[PDB]
Amino acid sequence: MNILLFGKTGQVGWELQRSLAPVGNLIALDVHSKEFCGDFSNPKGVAETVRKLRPDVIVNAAAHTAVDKAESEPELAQLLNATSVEAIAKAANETGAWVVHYSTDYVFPGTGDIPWQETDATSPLNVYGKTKLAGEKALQDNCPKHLIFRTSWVYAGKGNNFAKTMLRLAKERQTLSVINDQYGAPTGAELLADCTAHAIRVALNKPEVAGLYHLVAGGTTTWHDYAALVFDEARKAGITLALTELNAVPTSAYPTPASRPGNSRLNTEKFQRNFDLILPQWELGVKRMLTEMFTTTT
Amino acid sequence: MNILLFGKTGQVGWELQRSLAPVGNLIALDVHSKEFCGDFSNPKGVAETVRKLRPDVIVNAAAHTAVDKAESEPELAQLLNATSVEAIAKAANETGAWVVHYSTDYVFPGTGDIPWQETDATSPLNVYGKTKLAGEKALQDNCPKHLIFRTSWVYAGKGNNFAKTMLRLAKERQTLSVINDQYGAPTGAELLADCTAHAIRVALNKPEVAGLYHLVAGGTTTWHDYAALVFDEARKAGITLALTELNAVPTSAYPTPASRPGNSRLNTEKFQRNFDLILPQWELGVKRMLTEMFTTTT
Ligand SMILES: [Mg+2]
Repeated sequence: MNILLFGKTGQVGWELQRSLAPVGNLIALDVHSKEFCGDFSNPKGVAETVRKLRPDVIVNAAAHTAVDKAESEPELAQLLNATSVEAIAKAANETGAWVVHYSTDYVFPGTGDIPWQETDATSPLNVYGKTKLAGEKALQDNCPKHLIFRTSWVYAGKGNNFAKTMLRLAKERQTLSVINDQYGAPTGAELLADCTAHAIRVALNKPEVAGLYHLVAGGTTTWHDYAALVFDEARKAGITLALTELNAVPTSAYPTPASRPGNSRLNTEKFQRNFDLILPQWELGVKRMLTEMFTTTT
Repeated sequence: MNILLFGKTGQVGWELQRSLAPVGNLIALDVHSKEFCGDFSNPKGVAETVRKLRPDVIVNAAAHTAVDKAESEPELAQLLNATSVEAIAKAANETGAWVVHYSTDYVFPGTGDIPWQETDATSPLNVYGKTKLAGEKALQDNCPKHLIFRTSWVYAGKGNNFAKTMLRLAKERQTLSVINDQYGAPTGAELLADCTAHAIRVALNKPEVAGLYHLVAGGTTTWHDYAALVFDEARKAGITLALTELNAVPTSAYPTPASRPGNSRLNTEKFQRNFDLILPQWELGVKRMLTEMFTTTT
């Protein structure tokens, strides 16, 4: 089988370059692909690239992911999260290709306690969540062979992440201010990429599994408890932290243009039973990525 | 499904901790496991641990892997590569568990040009290759639900590897001496771990796939051409190298106690058709691990 991956240098993309490699012949693109077009600002471009290669499977890990930035540029966000997705869907549905696509919990509003299911209604609180919804509906309406994985709080050890940004603060600052009222499960690019690889191989043999899935590491936490785990782990690894007091705070006190939900929790029972896969507790992934970060030599 | 992984902190083990995580409930052990025994010097210990947990799948990534050291300590090598493998096989075959086990091209002699198949005769040139053979025969004779993956020239980005060791030399030294007559395909722990995850899920639904497989990245190279690629890549990343002349050399000129083969090439058609998987060219894996090594920030 031939597989076409867009967004190869993103967090999830970099891990997909790895996970998809034994699944089939991988062509990995991004915006700077010279010999092929991987720029989602050119929907007809990405559409065309899809016709030029005829993949059995298209994995889209490209997206406009700057939530706040999206509010100011909802046209550019629409083009990346919706238009190009529709374009690639229509083109995919020509050869009967599968399309794997990543989406978000920002598709939902906010109601603490309750984890959202795929059978829940959607009302996006911000542009990013809105344009992503438009993309999944566009995929849903143009291509029956689809897998939509809604995820949240994504991190990877390659490049910038919450842990890193927070660790930079804990090295240089004395006291820190971090939210304790937004709830979710940090989900590793490792987990996303590997689940994707298994899900593809199920799908090719059981097309009935097509549809919408919630896909996140198990458990639930807040940015504050997430950060306390990062600091705890960094202390156990011999990283000294200027930080001596960790303070919890409400969301509102500090500006974010785009409304971020307080309840990002997702129920993932659907994914678990249809692919026969396990979704490990969120900490495992984060601890592993922290160990990799702290065990660098040269 | 429950999965039991021994050797979790080795090169392949560390990647298996990741790849096996969504496949089933993972219990990952190594020698220093306190609350469970993962020490292959205690064959009855590892046997017992296997009875205590009753896994559906046992993945053994533990082994005595110091080739030269093995010659001097063939008793310790025998205990780790053979005895404990037999012990875990017998214990596995009690509950009908699968056993995944890693082996080596050191099982074969040396005859340039020709890639070895699973239907080839074996005559191990050294103790490591000899004790590993004894382990695969012991697994083969005690446990019908087995997957043996013979691999070679294994590297990972976590911890020490050929690339790293060679890069350390190219930073500090002016001229280098490296073999150009031993042939094989460097195989990433990423590839081994991911193929293992897919192979397990095939095996559980088609037990007919049980058996011996050759499993290595595609293509073929020598340590010299491997090193020239590492240096080439390091030059393209802005790593300055004291090195200005790269010289090829025969194996013999410099001591290795244990005989290393000149022909480590392996034919992997068997694995490819039975699992419906791709085994990408060796360079891809190495370039990726080099990029990860060179793109470290803090
Ligand atoms: Mg990795």
